[PDB]
Parts: sequence; structure tokens; C-alpha cells
Amino acid sequence: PMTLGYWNIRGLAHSIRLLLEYTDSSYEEKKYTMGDAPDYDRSQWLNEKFKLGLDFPNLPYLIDGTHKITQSNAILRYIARKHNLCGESEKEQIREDILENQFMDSRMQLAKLCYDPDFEKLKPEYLQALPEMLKLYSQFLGKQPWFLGDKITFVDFIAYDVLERNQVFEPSCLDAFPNLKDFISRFEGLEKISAYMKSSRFLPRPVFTKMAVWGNK
Amino acid sequence: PMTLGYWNIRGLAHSIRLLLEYTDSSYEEKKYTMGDAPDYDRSQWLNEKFKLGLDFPNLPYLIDGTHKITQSNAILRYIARKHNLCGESEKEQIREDILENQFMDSRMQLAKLCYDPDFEKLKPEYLQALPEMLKLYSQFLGKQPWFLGDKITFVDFIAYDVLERNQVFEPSCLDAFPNLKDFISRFEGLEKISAYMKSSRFLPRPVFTKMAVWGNK
Ligand SMILES: N[C@@H](CCC(=O)N[C@@H](CSSC[C@H](NC(=O)CC[C@H](N)C(=O)O)C(=O)NCC(=O)O)C(=O)NCC(=O)O)C(=O)O
Ligand SMILES: N[C@@H](CCC(=O)N[C@@H](CSSC[C@H](NC(=O)CC[C@H](N)C(=O)O)C(=O)NCC(=O)O)C(=O)NCC(=O)O)C(=O)O
Repeated sequence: PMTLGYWNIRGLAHSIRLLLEYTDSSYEEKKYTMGDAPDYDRSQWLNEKFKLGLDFPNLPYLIDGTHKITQSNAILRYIARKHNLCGESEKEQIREDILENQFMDSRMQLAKLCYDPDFEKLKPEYLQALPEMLKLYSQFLGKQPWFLGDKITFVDFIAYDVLERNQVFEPSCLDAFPNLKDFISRFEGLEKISAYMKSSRFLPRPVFTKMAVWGNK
Repeated sequence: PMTLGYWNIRGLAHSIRLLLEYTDSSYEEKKYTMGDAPDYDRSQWLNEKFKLGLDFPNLPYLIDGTHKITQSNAILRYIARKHNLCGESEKEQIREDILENQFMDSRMQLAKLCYDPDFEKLKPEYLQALPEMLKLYSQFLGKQPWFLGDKITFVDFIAYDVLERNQVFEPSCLDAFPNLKDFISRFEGLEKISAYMKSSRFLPRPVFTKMAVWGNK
């Protein structure tokens, strides 16, 4: 009944699919397929972009009855509130807002690099900064199981996605940060997550679109 | 007592300053000055970036007692919650999330264009896509005085900033969308807003940093 639309890519829908599975949401998925170079045909999307009742037609989108949602973060927040997977105290909401935005910034830095035709020249640059970036997240998590404390929340589904895809970009990057390694194990070990990661539905790759220099397959 | 730190620029702090003034917040500003070309010295910032108690050192930042916050959206949400300027119903929260994100996307599109050395070559396309963007926000707002309905909320502060800077980018852009024009006048006519816009604290220019090809002054 619920419908998640997005490319046949991990990208921005990863955290979402994971949240939908963790919350036991009843949903199905509409996967749009982009053609290959040099056109990268998007007609499969464009042909019904403005025919879905979306206020701001975009990918990913979530259609839950009367609620038609765009913007990944908004889609996550919607499902999160629906299952009380949100920060409660003021301190938890602050950390929740800071993280939601920080991780998106980090997500975009990697995407920017990977889509750039000068990926090879720019990559060293990114690798140099990775330890510093990871360290801030590591310090923030500290001895806590989840980014907001004792309860798992939606930022954890985001945290997971960007931290893990960095692990696949540079496998050794998390070695110096035990807690982030444990975060990833802790998350993948969750009952509903583990089961889903074994199913056919699980789509960890490709990370990006066919337009990427890295992660395109 | 409350401290807002940012560049001596409009940029991301515009909506924040406007929201602090509207809520009658007791605050002072820490303005960092960037040097000019070709090095664009940022030492004024770098010299204390890691000495402020910030978890993820960044600009803008808000220091409110024990609360040290980064990420413009998070600072806005923080102030908004403190004065009940948030969406209440589920429908309003969804619209609030979608807009916060949609406006940020539009904000970055303009920034990307304005900092790119190929500004003149790229401007034309941006101008060609601007009506479509504006139209979506127009339709969404409809006959409502504010973006979420009857009550003014923080996304309106975001909305104002990005729609307005576009008006300064392309004066006639809002002409075909009366409701957006009225929204700007409506917001600028707000008692606390109007008074602040007449004071010395008002900083509508420069839109961007010295590094921009447009709005650098
Ligand atoms: N803010 C929105 C972004 C939505 C968006 O941009 N959607 C794209 C697909 S994301 S797929 C493309 C995206 N690309 C990038 O992040 C790189 C873009 C940069 N500007 C560059 O080209 O260098 C990506 O890979 N993202 C995944 C990730 O980083 O996790 C789309 O096709 N939208 C409908 C339309 O445009 O018609 C959200 O969070 O939902
Ligand atoms: N997501 C963060 C962004 C914070 C940020 O990037 N801050 C900058 C200043 S923004 S000032 C720079 C930003 N530049 C851009 O948006 C253009 C970026 C492009 N990639 C390019 O450089 O060509 C801008 O003008 N933004 C304003 C707007 O669009 O309204 C900084 O100096 N941070 C501390 C540090 O980096 O050490 C937030 O919302 O707070």
C-alpha cells in the first residue's frame, strides 16, 4: 500500500528502505531505471514526474495514502514520528537536527567527488580529510549505542548509510574508530535489519547513478 | 548573552537574524571577516574554530548557554521550538520538513551558480529554470498568508530569504507570482521585522562571500 519511488540505486533511499523494514512498514517500490551513456535517459521518471500529485516532484518520494512526500529527510522524519523513533528531550532534538544536516553535508561531499570526471585527481584530497571527518562523528557517538543515546532513532539510519558507504569507498577508514565499527555491527545486527539484508529486496549497490565515475555499478 | 557567529555576510544567517529579531531574542553577533583575493584569508575564523566547544565546528553557530549549535537549520529549529514557531499538526510538520529541505536545495542552486567562474555562461540556464521553481512554491503557498497556513513558522523565514535574494538576482522573477510578492511584503511588514530592517543591524548585502562572482559585495 505505501509506495517508495526512486532510482534502481542505493543513493538517498538506503536510509529509507532500512527504516521501512525496521518499522515493519507495509510497502512496495517503484524503481525507475536510467538508461546508459551518453544520454542517461530519464523518461521513465520524467513521464510521470508531474503526474503523481507531488507538490515538489522529486526522487525519492513516498506515497502513503493522502500523504505524498518528497525530500529524503522529510520522508524519514514522517516514518520516524509514526513509530516514535525521534529525539524527545531538547538535547536529543538538537543533536538530531545537527546530525541530520551534518551527515547530509558529508554525503554530498562524497557524491560531489564521485561524480566529478577528475575523480582520480580529487580522490587523494578526500582521503586526507576522511579521518578528520570520521573522528568528529566518532567523538560525538562516544560510548553511546545510538547517536542520540539509549534509543535508536532516524539519524542512526542516516548515520549508518553514510558511514558505511565510506567504509566501502575506503575499507580501512573505520579501523581507527572502534565505536563506529561497532555502530555498524550493532545496526546490521538488529533483528529486522539482519533479516532484510539477507533478502532479495536489499540493494546496497550501486551506490550512485550510471552518471558516476565511482559507485555507478 | 546569546551569540550568533558567522561571516560579515547575509548568507545562511539571514533567516536566523530575522528569526532572532522576530522572537525578541537577547543576542549579540560575532562577525568574522574574510580577507580579499587571491588568498581569502579566513584566519579570523580558523584561529578559534576549534576553541568554541562546537561538536562539528562550522558557520553559522549559535552559543546559548550550555547549548552550542551548528548547522543553520538546527539553529533555526532550536529558536523556533523555544517560541512555538513550529508546525503542530502532522500535515503541517510534513510541509515543514519538505519546505526546509526544498528551500535549501533552491538556495544551493543559486549559490552554486554565483560562485562558479563560468557564472555568465551558466546564468542563462538558471534564469530559464527559475520560473518553474518559483511556480512550485507559488502553488504550494496558494491563498495562505504563511507557508504552513494561518501561523507564521520558521520555514517562512527561510522562504523569505531565498525568494527575496532571487528577487534581487532577477528583479522581475516574482512578477508572474502575485502571492509570492505579497508574502515578501507581508513578511517585511511584520512589526519586529520592519523595525529591524530600518536599524543598523540589518545586513541584506553582501549575499555571498568575497569568493563569489555575483553577490560578493
Ligand atoms: N534534497 C533532495 C535531493 C533529491 C535529488 O536530488 N534527487 C535526484 C536523484 S538523487 S541521484 C544524484 C545525486 N547526485 C549527487 O549527489 C551529485 C550532484 C552534484 N551536483 C554533481 O553533479 O557533482 C546522488 O547520487 N544522490 C545520492 C547520495 O549522494 O546518496 C533526482 O533524480 N531527483 C528528481 C529530479 O531531479 O527530477 C533529497 O534529499 O531528496
Ligand atoms: N550546511 C551548513 C553549511 C555551513 C557552511 O558551509 N558554512 C561555511 C560558510 S557558508 S558561505 C559559502 C556558501 N558557499 C556555497 O554555497 C557555494 C559552494 C560551492 N561548492 C563553491 O564554493 O563554489 C554560501 O555562500 N552559503 C550561503 C547561502 O547560499 O545562502 C563556512 O565557512 N563554514 C565553516 C568552515 O567551512 O570552516 C549549514 O547550513 O550551516
